[PDB]
Amino acid sequence: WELRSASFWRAICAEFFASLFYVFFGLGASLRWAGPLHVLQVALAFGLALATLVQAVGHISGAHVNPAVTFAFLVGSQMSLLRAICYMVAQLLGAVAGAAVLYSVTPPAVRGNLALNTLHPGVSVGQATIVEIFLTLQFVLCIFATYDERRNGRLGSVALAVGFSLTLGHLFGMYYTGAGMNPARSFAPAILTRNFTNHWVYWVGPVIGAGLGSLLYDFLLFPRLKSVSERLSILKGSRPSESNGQPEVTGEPVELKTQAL
Amino acid sequence: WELRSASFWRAICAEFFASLFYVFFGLGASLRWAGPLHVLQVALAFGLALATLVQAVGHISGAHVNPAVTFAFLVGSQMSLLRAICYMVAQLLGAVAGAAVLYSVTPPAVRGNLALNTLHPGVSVGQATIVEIFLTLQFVLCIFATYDERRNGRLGSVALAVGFSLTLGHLFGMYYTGAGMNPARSFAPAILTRNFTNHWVYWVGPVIGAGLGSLLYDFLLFPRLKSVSERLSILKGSRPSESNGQPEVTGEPVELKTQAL
Amino acid sequence: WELRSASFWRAICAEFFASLFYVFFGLGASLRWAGPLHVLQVALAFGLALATLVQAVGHISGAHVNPAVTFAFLVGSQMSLLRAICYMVAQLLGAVAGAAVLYSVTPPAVRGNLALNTLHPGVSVGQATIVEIFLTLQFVLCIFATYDERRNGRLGSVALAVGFSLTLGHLFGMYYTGAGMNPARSFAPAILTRNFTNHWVYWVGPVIGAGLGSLLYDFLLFPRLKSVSERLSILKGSRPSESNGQPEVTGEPVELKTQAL
Amino acid sequence: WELRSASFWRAICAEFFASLFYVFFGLGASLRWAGPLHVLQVALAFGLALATLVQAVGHISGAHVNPAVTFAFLVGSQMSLLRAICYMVAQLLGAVAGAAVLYSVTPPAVRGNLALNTLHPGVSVGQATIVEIFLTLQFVLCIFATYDERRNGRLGSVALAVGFSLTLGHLFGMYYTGAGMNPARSFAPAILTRNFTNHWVYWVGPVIGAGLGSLLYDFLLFPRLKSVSERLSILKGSRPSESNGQPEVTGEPVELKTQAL
Repeated sequence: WELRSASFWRAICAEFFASLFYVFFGLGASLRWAGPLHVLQVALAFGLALATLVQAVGHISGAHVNPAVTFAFLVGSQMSLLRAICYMVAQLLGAVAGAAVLYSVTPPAVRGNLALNTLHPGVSVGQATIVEIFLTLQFVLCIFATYDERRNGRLGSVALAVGFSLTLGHLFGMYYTGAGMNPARSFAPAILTRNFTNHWVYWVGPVIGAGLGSLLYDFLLFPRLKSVSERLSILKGSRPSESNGQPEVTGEPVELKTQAL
Repeated sequence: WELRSASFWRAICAEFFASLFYVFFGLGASLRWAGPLHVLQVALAFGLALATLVQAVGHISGAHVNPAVTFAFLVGSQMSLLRAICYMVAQLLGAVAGAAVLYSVTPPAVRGNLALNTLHPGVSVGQATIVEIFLTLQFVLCIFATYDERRNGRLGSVALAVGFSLTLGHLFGMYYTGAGMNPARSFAPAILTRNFTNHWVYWVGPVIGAGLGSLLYDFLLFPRLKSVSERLSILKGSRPSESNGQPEVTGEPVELKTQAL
Repeated sequence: WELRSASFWRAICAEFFASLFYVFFGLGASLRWAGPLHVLQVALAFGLALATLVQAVGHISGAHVNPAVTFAFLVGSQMSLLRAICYMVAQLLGAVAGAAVLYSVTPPAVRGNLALNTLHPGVSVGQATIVEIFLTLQFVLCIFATYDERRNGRLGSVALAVGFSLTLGHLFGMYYTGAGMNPARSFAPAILTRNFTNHWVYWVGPVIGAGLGSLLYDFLLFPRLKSVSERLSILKGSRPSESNGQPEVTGEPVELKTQAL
Repeated sequence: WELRSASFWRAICAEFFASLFYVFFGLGASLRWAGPLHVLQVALAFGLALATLVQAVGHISGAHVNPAVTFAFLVGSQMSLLRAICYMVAQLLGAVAGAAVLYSVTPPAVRGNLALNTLHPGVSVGQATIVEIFLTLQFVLCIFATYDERRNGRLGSVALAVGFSLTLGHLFGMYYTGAGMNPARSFAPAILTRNFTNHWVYWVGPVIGAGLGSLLYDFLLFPRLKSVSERLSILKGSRPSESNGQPEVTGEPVELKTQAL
């Protein structure tokens, strides 16, 4: 995108529709009460909603459908600061819309608080934030590892892997925090029910967890060594042509710094 | 099929048997009452019935086993108007038979209304139609994306993806409309119980949803640009030989229109 | 096997251990009462036991672990009459052992009738046999289609496909017949509890269903055309060397019959 | 590792974090009571936790996250005595930490005994040990078969296969022993609750089962013939350079023993 990338705006639309669908189906399947089979069912719904959407638009935008996941990819230097923000914008509006459309087609009484992420009475906000961190951490770690082109021919469906990771996060987390693992998914129910009690947990946990996962993977487990050069050349895009010059100032690592950053 | 395509009639048989099996097992596993674990179980049964059948005959006919899905592929210009109708005919008779055979081997009292798709009292037919649309939309979107030859080597089983998409549709939709997502599957229980109350919902929602999914994908997310030429040459078949002429009137894009449509 | 096939006896051992494990875990997870979540759990246990075993020994023996499945492969002309019988022998003793070892480590009271396949009071033995036929039919059809080397690169795990097919059979069938789909699995509980009431259903249904699936696939859906020559040369083995002769009586389709069957 | 293997210490970190996550999520999802849906949920949680972690770090360390599994690979001669011990050390501390972090963020009353593996009153410790053996045996067998580079292109995700094998172990075993299948996972709850009643079962069963699986596979089902030479050269590492000599004492199988072990 400094020339004819409709395959940037298609991805933005992907993230928008996938987030609407993700939230619409995730929240919709969470309406009511109950954890025994309630948890299993909601865990599977979110997991399968993600696996479905990652198959649907994973090849088009990477299927982030999650600000925390996009953030993970930003600090991981795999997308530009521009795409990230557009992705999150699309995801936030996408979620709100799905939550909206969900509200419009769902009978009251069943609506409840639209599956608003909520902490368990006996769980402090600090504990809940650590939980949300671990949930998103294993989640992002699974995303990075499975999206990683440098590995496996025995991966199977990465869409399912990621989805089942989300399911795992719910199977464990719902009892604690209803499992947010996704700012956008927590936001949607929040802004429509005018209730931001403890909402900070659902942005901070996933974001930190997402950051730790990106870190844990890229800077330790399976390093994806990138020089500050490429890193910066990533959160800004524009690569690698357009410049002027027949031989062009580009060559010979002679300590002359780098012939411009 | 203007010469020796038994691999058109084999596919028709595939769609017929798969629809019988699909409906037979889906309806059969839905007999009774209950949603908590009822939903999880029925959602999985349909999902696994589809994943099973898509593995079984997906390579033979594409495993549509769903008029709405076939319709999706028609407006998507991936099959002829002839195949589509034959597919739907096979699917409708296939479903009815499965529902029939199901009735014949199932004890009354347990038969109920043969898992007839039904709306929830607090859900208007308009809301129910929007639900059925979203259900089929994410469903078809998953089918198009996963069937798309232009993508992934990390897809895993597309049969499972599609099946789990169907499961997702049920995990969410059953509470609202019992989740139709398939005219044929709704039809079968309908024509055998002589009850078409709200049946319009189960044809309109999936069909519109299927149409929106085909559109959303082909004309936006991952465009499959086809000229009106090929499009029309698709819903009619007959390609590309038989014509007469040594050099044959075929060549030079000189604005002469197209040397016949 | 008319020279140094330890890779025939390894497969026999595979079928023996897999059947012991299959029955041991399937029956073990079925002990108790309950269908709501009972069915879901037992359906998954068998399905995952199979998917596990098909991954474990599928490359070694094809992981039949089921007389009906082996029978399916026999009439399908994919194995010799010798292997089939040895397979079934291994599977029958394998099952009995697993059921045995299961009994030995399971507390009474919980033992019940060792998950003996049983018909539902309101289900006639004729209806139950048709159910068992459809269960095994979709099952075998999934096995043939997924084992078929002539297809898909988007199959994902065929072990899971097959396993989930088994799960589907249970999700539907357990309420009717407890879902046998496997003579050996029905036999084991039978011979150890000295109860063969309706046992005929559990041999006849799967066998006929297995036969119909093999047929439905090979002689209709995706034909695997084999001349009576190869067919017979299959249920007898011994191919294709050993004969004597420099030019050897083998050649020229001149209607001379076939230079010996 | 007698030169610059950070890709030995990265794997150790992998095993450490994966074990923390594995135990953290497995134990966390097991807190409470109930088996009907309790079992299904806990079986899935562990299974999906493993499938997730095997995707996450399977390409980095083989994702053992289980002393018994590592032991299996040791006697299977696929890792050095050095790696094995470091792996188990990382797994044991990893588990304890996860159990620790779990305790710190979980409300009391819900903490119980931190999902300590426990035998069923009517199950003798001898029976329980045989159960744990079969659980780990089918588990390890699935791991060996699916990790085996010498097979399948239809494997799908080996991470899911392995995970579902673990789920199967739980679906069956939880009623008997709560299903340990992993010393580290049993240890963590044990050392933090100061309760080692019957703990011997949870080391002995998996270890023996793991040993039998490694054996059953490597020395029978699909032999991986290795000469005592390579075997020993494996549990010690250091291969194959560093030696001195232009032609070097290496060659001609003339019965001279082997030119040094």
